[PDB]
Amino acid sequence: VNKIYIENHDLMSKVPVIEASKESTRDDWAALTVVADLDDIEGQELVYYALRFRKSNDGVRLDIVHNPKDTSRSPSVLAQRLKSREDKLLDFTRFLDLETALETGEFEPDVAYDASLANFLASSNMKAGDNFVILNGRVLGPITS
Ligand SMILES: CCCCCCCCCCCCOCCOCCOCCOCCOCCCCCOCCOCCO
Repeated sequence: VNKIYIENHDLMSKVPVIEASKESTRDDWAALTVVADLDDIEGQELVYYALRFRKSNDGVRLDIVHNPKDTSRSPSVLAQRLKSREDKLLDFTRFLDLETALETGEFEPDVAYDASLANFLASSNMKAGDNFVILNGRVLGPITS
């Protein structure tokens, strides 16, 4: 059950995270990962829905894995842009706010991060560009077009 979470600590340590509230209960806890291609509106839309879900459900730990189909730009670039605005993620009220968060910010590519992402996909039998979620170890998707 756990294996997806054990084999990918390096990746999962670097992605944007909204932790479960401290004041939330153990029974309200859930672990939701959204894996989506943030180069495209459909992937962005899925993350936006997940942000809205977390805003209203504060026992949820949400983390976000940018999973582009095209890797000409390092997958770590949008990841770092979003990571740099982690404290703002629950202040978003508008889809445009997420778009804006992804649009600018100069970051060196993280070569090790990119390799950890490729490894995560391979070992999870998913493809670059696929949009999916992991809920308490259950992988659901891909969610097609
Ligand atoms: C096409 C797909 C579109 C996707 C939309 C955007 C993606 C985000 C949406 C994903 C949401 C999926 O999950 C929804 C369910 O979660 C709702 C929030 O609730 C989380 C809580 O879940 C807890 C699960 O329950 C397990 C706890 C069991 C506890 C048992 O307690 C008994 C103890 O009692 C005796 C003790 O004295």
